[PDB]
Amino acid sequence: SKGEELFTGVVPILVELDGDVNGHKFSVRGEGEGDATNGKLTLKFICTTGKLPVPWPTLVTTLVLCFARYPDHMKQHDFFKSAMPEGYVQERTISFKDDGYYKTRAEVKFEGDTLVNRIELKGIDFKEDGNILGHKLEYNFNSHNAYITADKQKNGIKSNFKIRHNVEDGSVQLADHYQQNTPIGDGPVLLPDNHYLSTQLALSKDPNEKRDHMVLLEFVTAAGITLGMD
Repeated sequence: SKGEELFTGVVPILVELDGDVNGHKFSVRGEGEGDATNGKLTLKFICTTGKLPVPWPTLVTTLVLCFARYPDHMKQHDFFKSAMPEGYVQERTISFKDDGYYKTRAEVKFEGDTLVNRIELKGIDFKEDGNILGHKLEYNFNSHNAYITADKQKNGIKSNFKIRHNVEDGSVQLADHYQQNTPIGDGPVLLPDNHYLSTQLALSKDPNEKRDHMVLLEFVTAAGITLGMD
């Protein structure tokens, strides 16, 4: 359980994603750093294939929970850091209500000194004039709490949560997330108790950037476990 020692300082991050939504292929590369002591993520993502065929906020959850800030009375429930440096596989099914769904498989692991998140995404059954392919979502992201439960029969964790995307007309697009995480190596991992992760986000643009891009600042903090007289 010596994986949390790798996140004591600032760790560079590399994010690479290859996507295909209704045949529209695209690639996204992101770079930055994570500060798990504060639960802070600072990243800049670039669509290297030109124009992103999906809204940037719909990829936020796909584009490194090992940088969450776990309180001292909850370090024994940090599965993500315990699986490092070998890392873990993160698979998700994101079903957009009245629209298509994403299928993602990611490998979050250490490659040298850089935390790397390499993802393969596939989107199926999307409407060409819907909120996704039609670019009808606002460029923002609300605060959310993601409940984490343990999966002993898979030696990992699972989680299901609903992301509420703001639509430009005033409505809300629901994105039902179903997540599974399993370690890559064979070492011991910490199987947590029931808790949740609190996440806040700020999206912005780089004024000196001409490519399609997203500047991201994110805070992730763990909670839900009563401290007590500890």
